[PDB]
Amino acid sequence: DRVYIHPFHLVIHNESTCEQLKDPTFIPAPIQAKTSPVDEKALQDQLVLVAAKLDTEDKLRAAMVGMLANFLGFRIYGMHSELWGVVHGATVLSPTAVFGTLASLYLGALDHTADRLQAILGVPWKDKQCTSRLDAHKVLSALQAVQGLLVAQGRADSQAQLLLSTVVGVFTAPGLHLKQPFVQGLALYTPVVLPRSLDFTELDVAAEKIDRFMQAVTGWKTGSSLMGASVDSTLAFNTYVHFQGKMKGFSLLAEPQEFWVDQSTSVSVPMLSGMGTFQHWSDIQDQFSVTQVPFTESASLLLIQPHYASDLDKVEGLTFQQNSLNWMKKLSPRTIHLTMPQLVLQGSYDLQDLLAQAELPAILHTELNLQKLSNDRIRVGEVLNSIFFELEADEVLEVTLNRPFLFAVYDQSATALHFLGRVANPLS
Repeated sequence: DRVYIHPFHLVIHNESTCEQLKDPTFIPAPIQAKTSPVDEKALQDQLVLVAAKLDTEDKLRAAMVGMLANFLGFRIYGMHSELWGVVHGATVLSPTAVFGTLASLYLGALDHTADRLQAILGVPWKDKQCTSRLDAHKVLSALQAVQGLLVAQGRADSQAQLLLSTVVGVFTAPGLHLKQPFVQGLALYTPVVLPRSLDFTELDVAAEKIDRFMQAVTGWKTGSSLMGASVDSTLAFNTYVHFQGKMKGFSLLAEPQEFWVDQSTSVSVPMLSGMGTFQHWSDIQDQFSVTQVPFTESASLLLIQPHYASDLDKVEGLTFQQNSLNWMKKLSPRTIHLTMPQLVLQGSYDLQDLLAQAELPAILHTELNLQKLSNDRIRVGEVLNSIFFELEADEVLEVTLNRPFLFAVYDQSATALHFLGRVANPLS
């Protein structure tokens, strides 16, 4: 039947798919076993290929999971007193990644675990039929679509250069047998999946093995020491995402400028500077200014500066809600000279912490049923999201971000927030 309880009909199973009625397993090679580094340029070529053969229906599904990811992102802010206390390193977040990580857990979940994970993703069910449940395959492929759509815009635009890499590291205990169809499912989300076996009895060394392995294979830094891992841990599900967006007609100024973290304190920071006609709007009631700088026609960097420095947290509350996507319309063109810090940010967080008030720890530790992932004993050490975020260089209103500000990168193709962030200090 047609769906009414939610407007997300394209992400659930259908009649043919549902009620279809002895699963190959394997031990991933040891982490030390030498692997080829990821060819990012070859990965970017794969993602454009995904996007360039998306039918109309597939395009709508991409926009749908974009919306769901966004909503979860806003839920995650609404449930935290100090959200950024959880995030190690730079204060950046990825709704798309977080949604993909939960969707990957759901992929290998059953019974009450699956129900609770589907609940957090934010798509309910009106009965315990098969057709009311989430189609992980459609969700995971749809998330690769929004990645594809973003990077394809970058190619089509002669000026712009967008780059988005997502790699998943599934690290298991020695002897833990992974199910083949689970790995087959992750491959829908991203082409770079790295299942490797790893001894967790020495967490101090295990962390170094991962950091070295991930740094060798990617070339990015992480520094995630499995802070909340135990000796009984037999699984670490880590998502590493890299973003690099070229700023149209911006130059890196040779001389630095002062960035005011406090009323009293400043810090010397390298700054980007650029002229152009950008979308701008002042909210006089709530007291903040939004400035949009396009990467492409449909993908942009939103820059929210509060009118007063003390209202940052207050204005952040107005940024991270459903309303924020309404004021995309209230923008209008302005000739602007923007000056903002060169952002080269690395941050990481555990979802277990992010979604503590949605009782994700309870789901992943009490009465766990991840039998679609593995029949062995699964005890989750960390569910990590590592983010590496770069902004590189190539009458009139002077916009200057020499004090704390919020940012987001948004793609209208799939109506998706790839990154929400906050810059209290542009270095560390």
